[PDB]
Amino acid sequence: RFNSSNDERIRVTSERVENMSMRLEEVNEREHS
Amino acid sequence: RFNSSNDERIRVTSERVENMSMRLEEVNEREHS
Repeated sequence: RFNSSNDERIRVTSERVENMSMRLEEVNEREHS
Repeated sequence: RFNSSNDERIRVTSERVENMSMRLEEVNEREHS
């Protein structure tokens, strides 16, 4: 019940979005062509 | 308390998703191969 509530499901999404944005910016800045 | 509320945690996620979508579209449309 704790892991399926709206608050945790928003917090996990926010953290994963932040990490994904950081990795995507790293990928796009480090192009080789 | 302000930075951990649901409203800010949704707004930040929306803005970062917008930026990530723009950058990913730029990456996909512009390819060397």
